Amino acid sequence: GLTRGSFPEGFVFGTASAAYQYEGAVKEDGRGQTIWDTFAHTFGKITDFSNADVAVDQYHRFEEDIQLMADMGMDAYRFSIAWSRIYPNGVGQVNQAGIDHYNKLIDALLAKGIQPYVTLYHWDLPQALEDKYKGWLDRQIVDDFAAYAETCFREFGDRVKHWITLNEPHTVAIQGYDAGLQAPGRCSVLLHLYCKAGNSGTEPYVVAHHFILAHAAAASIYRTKYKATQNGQLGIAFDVMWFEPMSNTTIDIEAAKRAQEFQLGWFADPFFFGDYPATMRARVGERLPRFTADEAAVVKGALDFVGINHYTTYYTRHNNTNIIGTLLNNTLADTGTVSLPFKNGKPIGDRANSIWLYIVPRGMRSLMNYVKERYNSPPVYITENGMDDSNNPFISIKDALKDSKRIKYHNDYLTNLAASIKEDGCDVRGYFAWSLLDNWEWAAGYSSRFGLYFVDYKDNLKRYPKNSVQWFKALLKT
Repeated sequence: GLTRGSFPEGFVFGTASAAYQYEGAVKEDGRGQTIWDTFAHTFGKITDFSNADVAVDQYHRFEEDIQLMADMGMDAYRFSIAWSRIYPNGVGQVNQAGIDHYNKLIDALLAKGIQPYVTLYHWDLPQALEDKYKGWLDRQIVDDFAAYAETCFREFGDRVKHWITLNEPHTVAIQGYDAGLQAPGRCSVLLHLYCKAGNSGTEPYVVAHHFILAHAAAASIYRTKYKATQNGQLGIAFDVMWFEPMSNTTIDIEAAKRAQEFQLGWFADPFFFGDYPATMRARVGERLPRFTADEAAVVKGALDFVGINHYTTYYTRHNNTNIIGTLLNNTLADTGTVSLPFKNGKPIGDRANSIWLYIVPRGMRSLMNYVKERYNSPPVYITENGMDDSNNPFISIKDALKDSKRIKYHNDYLTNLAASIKEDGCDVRGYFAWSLLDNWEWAAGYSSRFGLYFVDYKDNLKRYPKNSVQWFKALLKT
């Protein structure tokens, strides 16, 4: 069985959270409105009609939750800073209460021996910036994000040594601006009637470009002003499905590779090579922004580590858009691929609660090797891995705690991860389970339970340990 000894000395184990999904206290201590407050309070946007006004109240309950982490022997905790608690209006007046709050959280974690891994941007853009210039659509976001980042380096970098600037820019660009399923909800209305405005063919690429420049601008500030004295490191958490060819044909083998370049490469190729993947330049053409030479020089090498958010593996086949019909540009169409968890009607694996989450442990090992090979062995952290139970009102809490499926999931994915390190020479430095606590799963609301701890929403957010808590405790025992 797995032990700490199955991993390199110093390997970091943690759990992960995000501010909007956990904190609650949305109108407390000067917090400004975000695009997700707006989204959650708009008809049609959240499948279970819920919101995160309270969520799991980690804003007030963080000391309890820190104890729940320590109970397993966790080394670290990934949490995000809500930009709107620091600058309620995105720019302008600093909110001292926001600083005081995250200082309390950081100090409390460190006092328990738990290292903070801090995400600066986990999707909760101040609504003021959405109103001011449509947020990520405007180049101004780059300097505004970088200034916010700098304030965080200044206030917290004496203690915080591990920073994730952005969580899943791919998810944001696609879900926020192509599908319009996540905030701010924008898409080609001809493609999805529920959207109020947007353009699925152009906006995702603009947003992605701005994310890339925003990271680079924050990284330049960090390296020039803070890194020498603070001695920390900066990365990004990329959402990454593994892709296998739907058939053993070179066309589908190439399609799987291309799907990867459009998902991870879209961001990582700029950070490692200074430009977008050639396949994107070829297929997206003039809708794909170009870096200037000075921009490429700040973007290339801007990561200290690669955060990988990984859950699942799909099959990919080559796809041609219908030659007949009016073309409505969108990101999937641009890839020249279709990726699905089915081959000949047979699923690639068992599925968790989430309709997208298929259980394919080997994908973890394949992906680690891919990253090592393509990017010349950068340090990698698994910044998210886990699975969800349903929220089932027809079973007892006691039965809800019996998460043997999650135990098997973590076991199998970690076994693959350990092999990628020991056998394959992949430089993986740590692993964070999604998630500490059941929480608000964005548009899925409270219908999805990802936690190691069960949260009783019908009994003042009481935390109960699922069986996986004991499993992690045993694993991490020293």
